[PDB]
Amino acid sequence: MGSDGTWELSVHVTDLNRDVTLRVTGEVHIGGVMLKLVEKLDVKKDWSDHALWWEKKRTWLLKTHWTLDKCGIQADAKLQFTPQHKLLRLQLPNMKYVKVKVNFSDRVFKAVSDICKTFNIRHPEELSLLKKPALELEPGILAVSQPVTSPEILAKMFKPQALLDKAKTNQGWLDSSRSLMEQDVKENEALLLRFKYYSFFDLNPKYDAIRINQLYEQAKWALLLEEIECTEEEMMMFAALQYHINKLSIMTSENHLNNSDKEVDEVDAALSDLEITLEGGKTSTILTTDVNPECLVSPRYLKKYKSKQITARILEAHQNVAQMSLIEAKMRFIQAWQSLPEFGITHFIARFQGGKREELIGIAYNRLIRMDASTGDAIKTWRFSNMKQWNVNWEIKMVTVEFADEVRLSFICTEVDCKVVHEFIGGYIFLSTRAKDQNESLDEEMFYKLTSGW
Repeated sequence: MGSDGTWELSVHVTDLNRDVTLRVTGEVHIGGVMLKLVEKLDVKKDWSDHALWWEKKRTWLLKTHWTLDKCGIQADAKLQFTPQHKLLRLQLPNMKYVKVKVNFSDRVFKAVSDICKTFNIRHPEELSLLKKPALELEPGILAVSQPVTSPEILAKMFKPQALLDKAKTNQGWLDSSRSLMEQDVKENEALLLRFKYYSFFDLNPKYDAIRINQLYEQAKWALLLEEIECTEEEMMMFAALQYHINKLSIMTSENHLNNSDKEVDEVDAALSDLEITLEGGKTSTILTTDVNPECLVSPRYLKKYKSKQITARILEAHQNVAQMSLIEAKMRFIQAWQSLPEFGITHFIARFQGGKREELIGIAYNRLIRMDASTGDAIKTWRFSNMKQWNVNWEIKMVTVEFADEVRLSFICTEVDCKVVHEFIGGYIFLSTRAKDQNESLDEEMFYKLTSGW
């Protein structure tokens, strides 16, 4: 900082790996820096996607009419001039990777909205991006389910986790109110695109073939990898449904589009009623199946039981699903998943009053739960419908939720879990407003003040 009020600002151009220095004052505008930068470099290059980034303060400087002073920029500031759009790999719930070049300066809520728009997935507010602890798009392909490649694959990615370790993964949910650039996400990193909240608004087969498919896939993989538990009976039905879904997905039909439902009798191989005998319903529409349990159930079932027996059990369950349309079957899979005892709870490591060890705070669409970190058993439950407000003490990382009856719930998390938990609470409140909404357009402003307005 010179006596004449001027100083030299250093700017690193990221895709050129050149450093540029400019003499400025506090009254120089952001846009003035940009123009001087482009002028000084003197290169026949398209700069129009480049923006100023301030690493130390983790903030983009996008308002060209603001002075350096207003931005709080002083003599010791090191800036970058960098493309706003950068490569990102998204792993979808169907476990496939899609490459996208997204705006690293947009708030993640907006990025997720734009991603979901181009993938034809309604209600982006239900999904988000999660840090990990390549499919080429074809028309409507994101609606098309595929069976797992081989039982060998499934076995290798089957690595059962203690609940405590599953809970720690939830530290990775991105802050929906900040950009990718601000959250240590690097170019070409892989992030998971996942259904984050377990309240699915207006799941409608007419419009939601891709949405329903990816939700079904999320459920299917959670079950096959035993991230959520079900009974034997339930597993055999999940297996029968996947079998039916897989068969319809790959059998050629009269339908010209992937983004659409498929009836059993529309399948090219389907036999019409009365075709084999004037006695309809005497023999099934699909006369032959090739049920093989090896890709239909979790590998634990294979260890436990002979495949002959599992085959028989799946065929028994299959009798109930043989007439379902493709999307009907996916919906029934999702509904069975929704009915599971542990469905829809997101767990965080937390400490509670009286506790001698780490426990879990469970968050569901309608309730908060104090839970045992080893068994996952509910110790105590508080209902969102009674919630008045909550507090976060950022110094001791304590969340305090105030209910009617002057009931109070307090718990302590890591700093990162506090931020994630806070957004989950605001987020579920935001989702609960959708039924009454007379506007019907996504209300991102209400989401933003519910999760980062204070």
